Amino acid sequence: ELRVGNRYRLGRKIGSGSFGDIYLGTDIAAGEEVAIKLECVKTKHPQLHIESKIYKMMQGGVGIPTIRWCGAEGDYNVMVMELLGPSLEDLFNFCSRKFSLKTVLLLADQMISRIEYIHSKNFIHRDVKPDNFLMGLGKKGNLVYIIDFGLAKKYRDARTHQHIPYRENENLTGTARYASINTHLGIEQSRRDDLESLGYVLMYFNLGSLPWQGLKRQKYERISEKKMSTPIEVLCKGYPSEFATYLNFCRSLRFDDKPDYSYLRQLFRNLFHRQGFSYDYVFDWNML
Repeated sequence: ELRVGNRYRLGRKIGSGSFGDIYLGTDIAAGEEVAIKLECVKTKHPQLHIESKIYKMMQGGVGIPTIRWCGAEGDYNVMVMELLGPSLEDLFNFCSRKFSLKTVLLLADQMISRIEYIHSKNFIHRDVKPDNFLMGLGKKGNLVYIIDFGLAKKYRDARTHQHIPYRENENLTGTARYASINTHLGIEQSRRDDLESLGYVLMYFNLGSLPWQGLKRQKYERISEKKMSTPIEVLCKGYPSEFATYLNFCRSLRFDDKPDYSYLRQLFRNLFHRQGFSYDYVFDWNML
């Protein structure tokens, strides 16, 4: 009877993340299903324990899943996590690659806040993308959660807020489709880069696709050439100027700058209200 420590029965694979696979679990002790992350202990650079400490620093924030680091069982490090609902990439597909402007702005408000909270606890996420935001369950079905801290990194000192130095970091960490221009140029990531990636995620929702998507490491330069050759004003054309304004404000932030989260939220909130929408948490998937 294959269980993690007498408590959660292990089920089928339900996803991949950074640095391991995710499996379904059943808490016979409570009554809920859980997600179970497993990492093969045979590596010189194990990551699961580290990732679960970041989760522990983020507990109590809105939209942060609760986890439980259960240590090593033979060949695997185990971390039990709150099972949430579908990812935004999943919901985008239910909705046939179309989100209403209201839904995008409903998401923008929450995704900006999630990123702000992470930054408040001194980490940058480094892989902002639609698969790493999931809707909650039940009474939390209106709530956007952020997940996967396996590429996350401390960007400032916890007691003195000394920001990490500006330096060339030459590993592309994260998905290339949403990577900031600073990352394509080999610069260490900071808070500005999480938000620029959110800017691309938003326009991806609006367009259904990005101009650097289906491009035939050669492909990684192809994306970066195309991403830099494509001015912001062309990428966001035929959509409210606020998306262009968002993206320009992210690219113009200084490396160590504390982003103005209220400003970005207010761009979208004011456009939201001018269209007459109400923050009622009725997304496109709430009308089937």
